[PDB]
Amino acid sequence: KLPPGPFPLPIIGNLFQLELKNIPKSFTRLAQRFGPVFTLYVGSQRMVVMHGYKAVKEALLDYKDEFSGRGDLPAFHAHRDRGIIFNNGPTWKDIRRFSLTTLRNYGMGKQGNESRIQREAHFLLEALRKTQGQPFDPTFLIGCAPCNVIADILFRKHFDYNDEKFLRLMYLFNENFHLLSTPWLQLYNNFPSFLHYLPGSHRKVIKNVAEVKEYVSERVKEHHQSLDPNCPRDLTDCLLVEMEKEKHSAERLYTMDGITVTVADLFFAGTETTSTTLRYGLLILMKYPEIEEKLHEEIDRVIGPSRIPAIKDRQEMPYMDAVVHEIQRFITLVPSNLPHEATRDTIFRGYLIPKGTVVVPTLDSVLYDNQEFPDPEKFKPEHFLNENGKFKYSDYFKPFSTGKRVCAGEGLARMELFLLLCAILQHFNLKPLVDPKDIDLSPIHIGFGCIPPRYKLCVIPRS
Ligand code: HEM
Ligand SMILES: O=C(O)CCCCCCCn1ccnc1
Repeated sequence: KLPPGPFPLPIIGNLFQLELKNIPKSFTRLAQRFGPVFTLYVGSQRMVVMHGYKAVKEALLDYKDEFSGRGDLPAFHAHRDRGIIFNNGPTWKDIRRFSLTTLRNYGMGKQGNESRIQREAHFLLEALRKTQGQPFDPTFLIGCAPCNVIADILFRKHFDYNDEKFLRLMYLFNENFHLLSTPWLQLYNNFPSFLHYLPGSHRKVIKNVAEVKEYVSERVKEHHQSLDPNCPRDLTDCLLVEMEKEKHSAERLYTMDGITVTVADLFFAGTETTSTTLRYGLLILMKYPEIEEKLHEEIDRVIGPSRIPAIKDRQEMPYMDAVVHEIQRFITLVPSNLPHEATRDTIFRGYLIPKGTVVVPTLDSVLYDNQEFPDPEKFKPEHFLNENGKFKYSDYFKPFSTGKRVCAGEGLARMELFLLLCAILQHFNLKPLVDPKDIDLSPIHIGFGCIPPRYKLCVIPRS
């Protein structure tokens, strides 16, 4: 017996019960009608949506084994069943297992990411300085930092904030996230064979995915050409090393394609997600001026004017620590989560979930619990502060999801936001170009991710 659901039309299924512009909003209205677990047929496909903390958690942590599958995202067939993000493949477990070790290896003990992030701050602040308190779009300035840090681990490379290619990768990272959040792409996601060869912006999305693979494609070969196993420069090498080690083995768990993808997945997950979060925060901060002033006091007090931020200071900085969370909690960046598939026929609660069913654990439903985070719509740092002004942890804070497939880099991301935000304000004040009262923090698009509005701003030195 399948989970409860709406009746489905022939061919199109349950598409009338969905607003492509706000799929998440749609799930939520459905949750009311049918509760926490419900069945939906979108196009041909069958999916189950879990809404709410209790339900979403069970699936994620209780059927970690049962639900480790990954739904199909067509714009991304070019990466499918390869790399780590997109495989419902047998190669996923190990590639994921290994990439993590390597990702972790670089971050904790090579002095770590902190060293890496800290050095980037120097560049970031410089570029910001170069603006000289005049209005600019932060999209391609701010984002440089997340991308470079990522670049080092992956390719031990370091772009200048001005080379064309760098910006292009970025421009492409932005364009895809943007497109992936719009109505046409949502339909394409579920009616691909149908729509694929018609003109659409689905085509631009696909081209970029390719340009990005190709750029990453070459850098891998470049790595091979110069590859010294004895000393491995970066994540990409370690990947090579592993491949050669197992070459005369007949059945392969690494291919060049496989590495290029895996590297790509990390390249933009690693880049775009953080840049978007950073950009949203600056806008949020500009709306509530008083929250910024409060922050500013702690940094100066705790860290001083010059000393660069470092994580030892998080314990000592309760308002930042909270602000950093609430931004993640408030913006609900990947709301419908990233899709899961049921590995084997499974029973959830009382229901049967078939193999190949698409299981959705929806974060935005978790992060807006109106019981956990009262006035969930509102940005309040005191969501994460207790009455004594100290930080308060929440089991409900899952921007990165949880379980078997939890975002691969929950650490880099978190560390980046704090140190990076924490720097920005050490040294600058943010000035909006319009009255603060007039900002709209609502996302412009909602699909894969929730996309913030375009804005320009001025940053005013503090020296
Ligand atoms: C900006 C902060 C980020 C947020 C809020 C975020 C969010 C997420 C979410 C919700 C998932 C889905 C997990 C699931 O299906 O249950 C995911 C997966 C993933 N993330 Fe992130 N992400 C962020 C940044 C990053 C960064 C910096 C990296 C750098 C390596 C990264 C790499 C990955 C990868 C490879 C996956 C695939 C999960 C898998 O199936 O193994 N992400 N992320
Ligand atoms: O088309 C491209 O190549 C760029 C797409 C950018 C995707 C946003 C990352 C969401 N995410 C998922 C896991 N971590 C972040």
